[PDB]
Amino acid sequence: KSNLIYDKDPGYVWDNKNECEGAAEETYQELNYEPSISADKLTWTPTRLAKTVFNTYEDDDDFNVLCYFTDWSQYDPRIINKEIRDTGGRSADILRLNTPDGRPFKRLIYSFGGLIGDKKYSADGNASIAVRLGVATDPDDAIANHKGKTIPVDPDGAVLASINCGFTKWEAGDANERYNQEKAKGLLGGFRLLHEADKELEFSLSIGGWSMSGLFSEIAKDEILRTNFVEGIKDFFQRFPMFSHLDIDWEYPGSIGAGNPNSPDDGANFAILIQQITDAKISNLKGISIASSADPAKIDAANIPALMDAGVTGINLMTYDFFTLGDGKLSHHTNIYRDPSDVYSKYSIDDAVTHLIDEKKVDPKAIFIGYAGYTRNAKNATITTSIPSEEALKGTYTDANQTLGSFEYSVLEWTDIICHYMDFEKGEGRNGYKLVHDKVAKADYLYSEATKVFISLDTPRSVRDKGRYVKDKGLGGLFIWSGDQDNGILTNAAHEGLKRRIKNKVIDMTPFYLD
Repeated sequence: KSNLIYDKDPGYVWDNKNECEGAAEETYQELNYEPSISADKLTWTPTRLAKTVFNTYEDDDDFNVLCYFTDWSQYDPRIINKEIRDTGGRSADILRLNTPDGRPFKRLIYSFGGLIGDKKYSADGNASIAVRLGVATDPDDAIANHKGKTIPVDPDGAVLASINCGFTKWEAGDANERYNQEKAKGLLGGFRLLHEADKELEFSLSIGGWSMSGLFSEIAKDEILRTNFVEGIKDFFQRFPMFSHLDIDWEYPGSIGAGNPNSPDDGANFAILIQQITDAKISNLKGISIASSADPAKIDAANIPALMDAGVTGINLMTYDFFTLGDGKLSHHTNIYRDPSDVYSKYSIDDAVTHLIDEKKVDPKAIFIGYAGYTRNAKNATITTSIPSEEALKGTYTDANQTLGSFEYSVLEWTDIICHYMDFEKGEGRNGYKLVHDKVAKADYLYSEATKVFISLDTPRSVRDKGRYVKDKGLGGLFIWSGDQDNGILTNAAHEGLKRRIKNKVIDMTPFYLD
C-alpha cells in the first residue's frame, strides 16, 4: 500500500476506453525484466505507475524553481490498444503540473526548439518541419531563406497531440493551422491550459540542448544568420504571446559538446547574438538565459564574461551527467560537493558555482543549478570505498555496454526508481538494492551486490540539500532536468530546501529524507 506508486499500471482513458491497464507489467513480462536480477535490460516504465504528489509552496521570495519539460515525454504507443507491448513511452501528462493554489515551478521551459539548417541533428536540416509548420514554402526555401531560424522539431508533440497534453478528443487541423497560441494543441496547447489556470506561471523556450547545438557556432559568426535567428525569436514570440523567457542552451560555446563545430570566438560571437536579440525589442521577451558546463575548463572556454556583458540574466548550470561511461570509474552524476583530488566524481555543483562567482565574477543570483529526474548507471560495478557510510564513493566497472535503464541504456528514470529500486516510505532499497549516503559529496547512490549495478541518482535528501545550497549562497534557484520525470517528490524537496512555507499539502515529505 503506497502513497507514491501504483502496484499496477492504471492506464489512460482515451476515447472512452482504457486500453493500457497493466501495460507496464505486460512489457516487463515480454522483455523478461525482473528488478532484482536484470542488469542489462530496458524497462520502458511509463510515468503512470507513479502517483502525483506535487505540493505547492509560497514562491514569492528571491528564488525561482524552473522546469525543463520535454516534448517527447508525452508518447506511449501502448495507450492506443493491445498491439505494442515490447516497447513503450514515458506517457508524461502535462496535467500533473496543474496543482491547486500555487505552482510547482515558476517557469516551464519548452524543450526543445531546433534550428533550420542543422544538418548534425537532421538529414535535411529540419526543412520538412519548416514546411509543415507553415514557416517555409518548400524545403529549398526553408534552407535558402531561413537558416538559423528556430522551430519546434516535433510538430505533433508541439501543437497537434491530445494524449498527455490536456485534450480529450481528436480534432481536424494541420500543424500550420495550429502553430499559434490560441489554436495549439500538443505541449504548447498544454502550456496554454496551464497559463489559463494560473496567470503567474511563466513560459520559456529552450533552443538547442545536447543533440541540437551543431549549428550555433556557424550562426553566431555570421551577421545574416544572426539576423535570421533574431527573426526566429520574433516570430515565435508573436505566435505565442504567453512566452516571456528564452533559454539558448548552446552546449557549449568554445568546446566540443556532442560533436559540434566550435571556435574560441564562440562566446564573443554568442554575446553579439544576445545583444542583437535584445535590440529587436520583442515586447514580451523579459529575459535570456544560457547554458554552462560544470567543468571549469569548459567554463573558461565559453567566455562567460562576454555573455554577461551582453545582458544575459540567467545561467542554467548543467549540473548533471557528471558520470560518463568510458574511463572505468564510478562517479556521482549530479553531486553538490567533491574532494578536490577526487578522480571518480570529477565534477561538482560547488566547484562550478565557485568558479563562476570567484573567477568569472558572475552575479550569484543569475545562477541556477540542476537537479535530475534520472540516473547514470554502470553494470559490472565494484564499490571500493572502505567505509561507504562515512567515506567518499570510489569504485570501478568493467563492461558497461547495455547497462540497465528505462528508455536508453545506463539511465533509469524517476518512476522506475520509486517503483522498483528505492522505497522512500519504508526508508530502504527495493529488490536487493541498498541506498548509500556519501557524506563527502552529499549525494546518494544505489547498489545491488546481486546485479552489480551501480546507480547514481538524486533523492529528496540531495535535492533538499541543493535547495539549501542555493539559499546559503544566494543563487537564482534550481531547475529540474527534466520535470516530466518527476511525480512531485523531487520538486517538493527543492522547495523545502529553499525553506518555503507549504501552501497545499498533498504528501508529507518528512519520512523521505532519512535524516
